[PDB]
Amino acid sequence: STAGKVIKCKAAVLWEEKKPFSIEEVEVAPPKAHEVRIKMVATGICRSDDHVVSGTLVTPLPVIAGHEAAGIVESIGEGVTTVRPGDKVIPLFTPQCGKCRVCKHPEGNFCLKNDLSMPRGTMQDGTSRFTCRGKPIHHFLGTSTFSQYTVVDEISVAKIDAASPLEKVCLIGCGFSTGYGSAVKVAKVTQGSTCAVFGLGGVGLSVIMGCKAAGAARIIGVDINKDKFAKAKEVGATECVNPQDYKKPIQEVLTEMSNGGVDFSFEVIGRLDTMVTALSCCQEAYGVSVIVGVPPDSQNLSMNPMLLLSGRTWKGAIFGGFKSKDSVPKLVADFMAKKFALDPLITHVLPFEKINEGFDLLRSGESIRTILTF
Amino acid sequence: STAGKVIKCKAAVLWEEKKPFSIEEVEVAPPKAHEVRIKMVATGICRSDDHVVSGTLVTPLPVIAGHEAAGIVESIGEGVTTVRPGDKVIPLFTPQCGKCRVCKHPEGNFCLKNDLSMPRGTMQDGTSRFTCRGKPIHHFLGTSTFSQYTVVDEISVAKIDAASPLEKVCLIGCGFSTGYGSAVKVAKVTQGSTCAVFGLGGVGLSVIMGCKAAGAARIIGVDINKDKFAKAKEVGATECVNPQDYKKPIQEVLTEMSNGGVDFSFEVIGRLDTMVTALSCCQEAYGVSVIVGVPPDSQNLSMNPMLLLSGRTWKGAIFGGFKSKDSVPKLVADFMAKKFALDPLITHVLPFEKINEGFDLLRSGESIRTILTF
Ligand SMILES: NC(=O)C1=CN([C@@H]2O[C@H](COP(=O)(O)OP(=O)(O)OC[C@H]3O[C@@H](n4cnc5c(N)ncnc54)[C@H](O)[C@@H]3O)[C@@H](O)[C@H]2O)C=CC1
Ligand SMILES: NC(=O)C1=CN([C@@H]2O[C@H](COP(=O)(O)OP(=O)(O)OC[C@H]3O[C@@H](n4cnc5c(N)ncnc54)[C@H](O)[C@@H]3O)[C@@H](O)[C@H]2O)C=CC1
Ligand SMILES: CCCCC[C@H](C)NC=O
Ligand SMILES: CCCCC[C@H](C)NC=O
Ligand SMILES: [Zn+2]
Ligand SMILES: [Zn+2]
Ligand SMILES: [Zn+2]
Ligand SMILES: [Zn+2]
Repeated sequence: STAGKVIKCKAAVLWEEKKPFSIEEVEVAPPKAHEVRIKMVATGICRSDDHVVSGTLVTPLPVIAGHEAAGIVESIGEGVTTVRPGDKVIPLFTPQCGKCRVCKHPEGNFCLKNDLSMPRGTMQDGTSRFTCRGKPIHHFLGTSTFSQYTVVDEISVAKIDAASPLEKVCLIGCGFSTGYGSAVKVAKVTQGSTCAVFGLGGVGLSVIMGCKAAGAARIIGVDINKDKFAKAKEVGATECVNPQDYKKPIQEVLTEMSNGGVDFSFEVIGRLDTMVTALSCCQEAYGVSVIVGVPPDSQNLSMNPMLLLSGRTWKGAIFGGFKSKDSVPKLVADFMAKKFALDPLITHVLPFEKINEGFDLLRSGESIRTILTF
Repeated sequence: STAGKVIKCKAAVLWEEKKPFSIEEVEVAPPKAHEVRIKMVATGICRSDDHVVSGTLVTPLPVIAGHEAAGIVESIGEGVTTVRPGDKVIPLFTPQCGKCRVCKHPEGNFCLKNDLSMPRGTMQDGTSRFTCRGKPIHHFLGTSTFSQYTVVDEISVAKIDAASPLEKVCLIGCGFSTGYGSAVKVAKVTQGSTCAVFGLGGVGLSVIMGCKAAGAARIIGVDINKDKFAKAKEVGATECVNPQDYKKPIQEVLTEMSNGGVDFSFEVIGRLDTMVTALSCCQEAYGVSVIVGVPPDSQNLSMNPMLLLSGRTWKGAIFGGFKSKDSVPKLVADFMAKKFALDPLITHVLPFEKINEGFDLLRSGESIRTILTF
């Protein structure tokens, strides 16, 4: 009944850096050509949403953030062919156009239509579907899931299994897939290897799950919050280390523990110093280090290139290297077939209107993923 | 007739940084257990030897430098099994002990017995076989080929074909194998790809040869010395670019020429700034950049890790990634079957006694490889 009409609903608007989210009455325009309007069912709180608040990640304000979500298609614009009203969907913060050089490459996933590299905070057409008191509100990563309803470009949504539990599979929209893919697809962890994972939040726990799936023999978790260690061990870490416990740098500790360096390391925090530490702790001749965490805007790291000359490989990726529209439905099917677990990532469930409590939980160190429900 | 005896012979001794080599009489001890004494036939002048003179590359002085060479075994110490007197050999600046975790790894080649990481300038046993003016003189990379005779550990020498032309195949001891392998083994250049090669000296020309062998569609040579371009095109470059000809930074120029970034880039100079430029010019989602050049001692580069987070891979390697003792004889056999060419690398030939003129030819830009004959 709402098709082709403006919807008035609630959304969490970020008006200013370093402020709480403000629950506002917003107007959500109907979808234009090749757009899809989605009724939200569940959305996770990811550290990257917090990075918008903290100024770590720069995107145009005011904004409706949120990017890790699942919902049901309310309506489709002209020319949409990949979803229909009533379909369960996951919005894709990294699109898959299918036509750019990256989409056509076997390995590449950072589609050229992304809004990550040079954020505009709009739909593909350069406009917004959201107003608050007549003021346009920016989109975030072409998703904007902290709203009862959102509009996304067709290249930024995937149809998923009709029977999937949206309150769990929302994590496939970001954290789970990112960490898991970073292990299994980007690093290509090998059986019997030794892995070190820096950061034991939702993404890092998903890296651990991927290293375990890949058959790693040792998975060393590293975090300054020792409260994170029990869950890390539950999902496959063989050992955990707190850098604060040592009188020496942790790269030296990990090199000694691993008898000369790890096979694979992962930076899953977003600090420059830990990126260099994680590179250094992999074995100098054949080690691989993958950057997953997102650091503060515009800051360069300093490193000695001899770390690379000896033979190390250093790489990064977005969304675990997964081609998003192809991969999301397959990951949901794998979940439904019991190939991996999502419940270990979910520590809190709150109604949407308690969004700020959810962020307070993340910032305090107490949660992994809070799922917001509608 | 010299077996078991100290040999008095000529060598090029480097007493101090930023001074000419001194050709003078040295004493060369006989080989101890598991060591091999070699009569030099030919040695190339590699930019790395110049780096030792300049202080870019730190190694203990005084020293007998030289590491790209071929010769004939004069005598063997007790226990040597892999070469015999009269065998043609190439000394290996990267050893292959066969026993350490790196040697056992399928992809590693930076054997833990190397003298590169923390140079001592000795034999494996921590002593020197060279005396000059009554003083011990350091070895260089376990090779020291700027001498009529040298002594090397058995793990630092490979037996080659008895019919090998030593005045050509000395380049398999460093520059050819390094560049070729950086393309074919480390980057794994693919058929139909676009490559950019920064630096068109002997190593960069060898990278081009490897890219061409791998079936690259486009190979863009980059050098500030346009006199290098003609030879780069002869060996496979499809285009050459001089950064000094352009108002834009060369990474922008290359990204444009390649319709969004190259598949593979190679830094084959030894400058921090070109390492970051080369990384930048590869395609942000799936590009690979390999560091080959050696930059000034102890200096760090500065870079933005967003360059990696989008999907780039950055790596480096010593000796083209080749496991040295296994690979060198096979490369020589391939050269004898005319699978690649060395003559394009050899621009000048001089007697050993004219070593300082050879270094002048390199420093002035005029040469690729000068081969010194004994
Ligand atoms: N590359 C990509 O596609 C994606 C990247 N991200 C990024 O991944 C990172 C992790 O995200 P979440 O797991 O949601 O975050 P999180 O905040 O839940 O987890 C980070 C962990 O790092 C630990 N930590 C913080 N400082 C540390 C230090 N100095 N040393 C050791 N441990 C430290 C924390 O205690 C925490 O447990 C964030 O930077 C986020 O923006 C997240 C998803 C997608
Ligand atoms: N990784 C390894 O195992 C090995 C590394 N090396 C290193 O590889 C590098 C190259 O060695 P060679 O080919 O013998 O040296 P080379 O000096 O003959 O060639 C370097 C080229 O770079 C060009 N160049 C200088 N500054 C430039 C700039 N700003 N932009 C563009 N081009 C520039 C020069 O004009 C020259 O043609 C050296 O740093 C050497 O130490 C060499 C062999 C082994
Ligand atoms: C402004 C770009 C931010 C992208 C953040 C991260 C890669 N995505 C999801 O957490
Ligand atoms: C003291 C370490 C120098 C290594 C130099 C380079 C990798 N080898 C030959 O050119
Ligand atoms: Zn695309
Ligand atoms: Zn996220
Ligand atoms: Zn060399
Ligand atoms: Zn070894």
